[PDB]
Amino acid sequence: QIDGFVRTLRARPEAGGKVPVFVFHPAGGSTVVYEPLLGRLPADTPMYGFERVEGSIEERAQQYVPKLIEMQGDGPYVLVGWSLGGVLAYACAIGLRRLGKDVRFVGLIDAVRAGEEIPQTKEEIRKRWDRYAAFAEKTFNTIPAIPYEQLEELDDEGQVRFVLDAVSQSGVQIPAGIIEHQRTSYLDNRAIDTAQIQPYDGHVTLYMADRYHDDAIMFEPRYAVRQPDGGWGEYVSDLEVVPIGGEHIQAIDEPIIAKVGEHMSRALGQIEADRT
Ligand SMILES: COc1ccc(OC)c(-c2ccc(-c3cn(CCc4ccc(C(=O)N(C)C)cc4)nn3)cn2)c1
Repeated sequence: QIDGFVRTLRARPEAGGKVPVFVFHPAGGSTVVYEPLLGRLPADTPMYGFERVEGSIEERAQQYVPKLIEMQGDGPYVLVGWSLGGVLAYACAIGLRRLGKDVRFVGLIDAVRAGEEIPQTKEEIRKRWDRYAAFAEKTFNTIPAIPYEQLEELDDEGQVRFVLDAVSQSGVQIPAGIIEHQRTSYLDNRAIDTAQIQPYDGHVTLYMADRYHDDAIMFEPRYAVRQPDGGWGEYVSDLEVVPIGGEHIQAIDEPIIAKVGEHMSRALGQIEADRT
């Protein structure tokens, strides 16, 4: 049921059967979030979830892609993801295409670019932690002037490690389980900011919510603004958008996921017909 980083949501038949849907985890979550979607897909559609691994987006896809090929060989490949999972799906599609594999569907569930690029600068690191520090005041009581000089030369992992170490040495002992949920959620979402998105030659459906929910905007304000194409237009010539309304956070759940599943079911149906 769990094999390394692959979760079986519905096992494919022993031989033959329908084309599997590969789904990819969101930041801070498992691919159990795709069970509602599975319920809205055709009967006996296999689904395998790719769970968290370490590295940049590119390094994560470098681990996923060999496993995908082990499982599905030449294709067809159907790759689907919400949130971070959308970025991982796309990154895998890129890698699979470089290897000559047949990617037939990429389904992005409101995986939408920030309205402006996240600067990778010392100034931005300073500004970000000042914002977070001010919020943390209202939470677990005056933070001492952030030691920016150490902070600004660290990656996202080291930033969080430095801050967690400051908290620890200041007296507050956080349960490891809370540290882990918060830490991975934070870092896995931040990994997106420096994703090296390449142009893709195949079909992508973007299921487009109306807006990012407030917590995402508090995490990163530049998510307050989004473009109609979610930033994908310049990368994807064959881009279809399915408007689904609502907020990013709700896109993965009933009732909105019914709209995603209904559309994606037709795409899967066409793929299955074509295989004759
Ligand atoms: C850097 O280069 C590029 C080039 C092109 C791109 O797309 C065309 C993108 C790109 C793509 C997709 C996304 C993206 C972000 N997210 C989820 C974000 C989130 C979700 C929940 C939360 C939360 O609530 N908390 C509490 C942390 C906080 C943040 N999904 N897709 C971002 N950038 C990036």
